[PDB]
Amino acid sequence: AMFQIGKMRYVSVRDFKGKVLIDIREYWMDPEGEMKPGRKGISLNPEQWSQLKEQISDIDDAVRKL
Amino acid sequence: AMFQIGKMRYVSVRDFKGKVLIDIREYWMDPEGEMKPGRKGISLNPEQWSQLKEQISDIDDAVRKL
Repeated sequence: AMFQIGKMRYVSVRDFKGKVLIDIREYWMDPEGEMKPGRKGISLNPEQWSQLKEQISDIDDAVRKL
Repeated sequence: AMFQIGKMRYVSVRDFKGKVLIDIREYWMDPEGEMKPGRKGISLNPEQWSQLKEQISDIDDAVRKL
């Protein structure tokens, strides 16, 4: 499943060979008009994704102060 | 500011040329014990971070389905 988070930037949630991965990444468009995953991305497992969610208040506090 | 989300994986928030960036990335440890940013990460501006958070309920439904 794909969820857009900006221009050319998507979260992908898939079962990759038996393990669920939450992938946050930049994409390019190739000359054939297809969207292709770029190198600037990170693949998280469900535990790491849950830790990101637990850190949202603290991340948001830093965003509003910096 | 750095917020750990797994072994060697952190969300950073910083001000960069008067712009805030929320960076989700893998880190290495150098020979002096310092964490240094790896290639596998993505840098989001506040608007994209906001859009990722807006998509969390749907991302989570997909993680549970898969």
